Amino acid sequence: ANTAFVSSACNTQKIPSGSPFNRNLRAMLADLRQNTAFSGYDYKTSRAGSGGAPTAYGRATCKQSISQSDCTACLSNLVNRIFSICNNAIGARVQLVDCFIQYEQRSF
Repeated sequence: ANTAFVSSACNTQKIPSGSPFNRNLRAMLADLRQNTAFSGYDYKTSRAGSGGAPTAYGRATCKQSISQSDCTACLSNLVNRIFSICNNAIGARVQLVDCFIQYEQRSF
């Protein structure tokens, strides 16, 4: 998939070192990545926090014109960069040419 970078908006506030929100966030993001191409190329999900971490609320979309396998390839690629693109923010939007991930500690 075209993985080239297009746009981002980041949260000015970052996830604390060792914070438990890292785990539910990434269980969350794992669902997006696994399930998006098979749930309409645009799909939302959420994971509750443990140990005082807020719920993680997520969204992922994919360019309707790419294959399902190609779509999970773009999302995996994006999950790999989104943490760099926004410096461990507690919230982020990142758009790649063929796919998009949003995540927040609040439903959106």
